[PDB]
Amino acid sequence: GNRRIRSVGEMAENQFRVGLVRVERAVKERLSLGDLDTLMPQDMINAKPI
DNA sequence: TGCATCCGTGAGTCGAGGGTAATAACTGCTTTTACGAGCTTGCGAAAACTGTAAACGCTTATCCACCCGTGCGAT
Repeated sequence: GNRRIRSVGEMAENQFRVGLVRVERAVKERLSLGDLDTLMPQDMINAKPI
């Protein structure tokens, strides 16, 4: 009752939040630096770290 | 004199299957290094040709002694 089972769909979800933190670095470092009246969301979002 | 932080230990053969990925600038300007191009020597081959002591087969000049050109003889 003190030990718990963590299967594939949970361990793949913990590893998807780790990749999404790398979005929270590069987005907050783009909304202050980058242009405003031109920037689409496809431009700022990377695909490699996630 | 404990008390608290710290350094250093932890069996052996095999085995299977393999190697990663986040993100980073543009410009003009000047010096160095490579790549292909075109010669210059030179070096190993091909194809001819002028010096010597044997160089493949083959004639003679000799000498001489087996044999016998013949004759005549042996019982």
